[PDB]
Amino acid sequence: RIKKISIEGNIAAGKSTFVNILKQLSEDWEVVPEPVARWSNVQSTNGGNVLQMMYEKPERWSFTFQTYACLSRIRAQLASLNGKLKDAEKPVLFFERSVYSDRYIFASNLYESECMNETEWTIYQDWHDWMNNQFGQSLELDGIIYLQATPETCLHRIYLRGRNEEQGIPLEYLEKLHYKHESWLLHRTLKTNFDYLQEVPILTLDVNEDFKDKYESLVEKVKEFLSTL
Amino acid sequence: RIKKISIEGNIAAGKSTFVNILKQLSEDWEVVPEPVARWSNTMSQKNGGNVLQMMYEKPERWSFTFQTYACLSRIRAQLASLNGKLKDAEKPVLFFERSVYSDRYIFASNLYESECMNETEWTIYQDWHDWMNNQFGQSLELDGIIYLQATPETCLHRIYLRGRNEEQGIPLEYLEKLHYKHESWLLHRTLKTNFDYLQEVPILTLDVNEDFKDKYESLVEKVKEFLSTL
Ligand SMILES: Cc1ccc(NC(=O)c2ccc(CN3CCN(C)CC3)cc2)cc1Nc1nccc(-c2cccnc2)n1
Ligand SMILES: O=c1ccn([C@@H]2O[C@H](COP(=O)(O)OP(=O)(O)O)[C@@H](O)[C@H]2O)c(=O)[nH]1
Ligand SMILES: O=c1ccn([C@@H]2O[C@H](COP(=O)(O)OP(=O)(O)O)[C@@H](O)[C@H]2O)c(=O)[nH]1
Ligand SMILES: Nc1ccn([C@H]2C[C@H](O)[C@@H](COP(=O)(O)O)O2)c(=O)n1
Ligand SMILES: [Mg+2]
Repeated sequence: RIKKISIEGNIAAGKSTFVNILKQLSEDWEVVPEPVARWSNVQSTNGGNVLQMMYEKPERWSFTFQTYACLSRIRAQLASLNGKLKDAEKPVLFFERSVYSDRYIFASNLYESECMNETEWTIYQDWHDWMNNQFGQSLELDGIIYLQATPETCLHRIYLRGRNEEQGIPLEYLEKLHYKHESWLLHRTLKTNFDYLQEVPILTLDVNEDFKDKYESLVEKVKEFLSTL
Repeated sequence: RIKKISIEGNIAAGKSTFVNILKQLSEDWEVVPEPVARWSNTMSQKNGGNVLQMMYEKPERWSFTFQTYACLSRIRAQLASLNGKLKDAEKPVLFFERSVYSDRYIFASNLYESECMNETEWTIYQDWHDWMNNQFGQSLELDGIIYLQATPETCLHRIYLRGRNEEQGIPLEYLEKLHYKHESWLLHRTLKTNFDYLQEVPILTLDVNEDFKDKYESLVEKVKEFLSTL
């Protein structure tokens, strides 16, 4: 089977930018991008933007978004496992975010932020729990690449990307998710219902400096982490 | 193997009355109660109550949240029943109080048409339903459907006979809109579904208009009949 690697990080940290660098560095190295486009134009597998609806009235749409987001990821991630990489010697599938960061970082943060009531949040937890243990050892990650950046850098990279929905985001929101990231992957004190995660290796890279051209060091680091996997 | 039959019908038609009768008749006969119907009385049941109270309170906000949890519940209950006591029983039949297809094609459909679910809610629901079902519940495919036919008028009476105070509000107009949905689907079979096999699933239509609580003999004799013909 394929080594499943997850690239984690805050909003605008540099996930797609870095994951594209690695994507290009090898055949049998493939990527599973977060389906942000499906959330942008809700068309069935013209249509509304559920990423916008959530940022505009989070108290109204957080649960509906958080649900479609996770489901769209699950779908995509599975769909890739079946991809050409199946018939390819020594393969590596690089996932842009994971089912673990949807719940324990974003959805968790919204419930805490009072944008999901106890009921909304319980339903989501039971759904995520039940739904995830229906694959077994299928979507289990082999390793995690944490792309570390200040919530300050993120706010600036949000303002470079220039996606309308998120131009309203305050430092405080990024600051909240940052802390959640640090507790999950750096200090590793964020307990999850996924007991295997406890023994999963994490490579933490400080992607604060504009690595777009100065990325050789970052790539040397991934290649070493992957050998040890 | 276990034969899957679903009991379909409008509100207060007599589904829960019939699934109880059938349950008592055979050791080989097991029944799967509607999650909604239960909640119309342990976190899976605690959430149920909460969401159903909000559902009545403001259907414009909780239609998606409800039709979602109520359907995941159904899949979870039915997948659990398949691995139950019937597994090693000589000639087993599993009766389902309403199906995963009625949730979507009658109720969830009606709520999108009521404007209680917007287009974006509706797109996501249809997509969530298409996926959940094609992955997890591919076994929960039906062997047959027993339609419990009753005039919207009959149901309106049996809603009072029931007495659930929230239910006492339900207009005849609402029951008439749901009636025509059932009739188009199961009786005329003009209702188009995303599930291709439902074009050739056998349907026994029973006229539950007369009180069957005490004269259920013939009704069961026609079921016994239908079961052999699968
Ligand atoms: C369980 C429930 C409670 C209330 C409602 N609907 C309403 O209560 C309601 C109220 C007003 C309108 C019309 N009006 C349109 C315009 N907008 C702005 C307001 C509403 C429509 C529906 C649906 C449901 N949904 C539902 N879904 C599945 C099953 C059942 C159900 C209920 C009882 C017994 N058996 C099954 N019920
Ligand atoms: O070294 C870097 C990495 C990222 N970015 C910019 O930061 C924004 C967000 O990047 P990305 O989509 O990769 O972030 P993600 O949210 O996927 O982590 C984009 O405008 C990038 O060009 C940048 O200027 N320099
Ligand atoms: O032959 C019958 C069947 C049902 N009922 C009454 O109909 C009401 C609702 O029945 P049920 O719960 O079976 O309906 P469902 O909503 O499940 O279709 C209850 O008060 C029953 O006692 C009745 O009077 N006679
Ligand atoms: N469960 C999730 C997943 C993603 N997002 C948002 C954050 C971004 O605005 C976008 C995904 O792109 P990014 O790579 O910038 O995080 O969706 C969210 O709020 N909740
Ligand atoms: Mg992105």
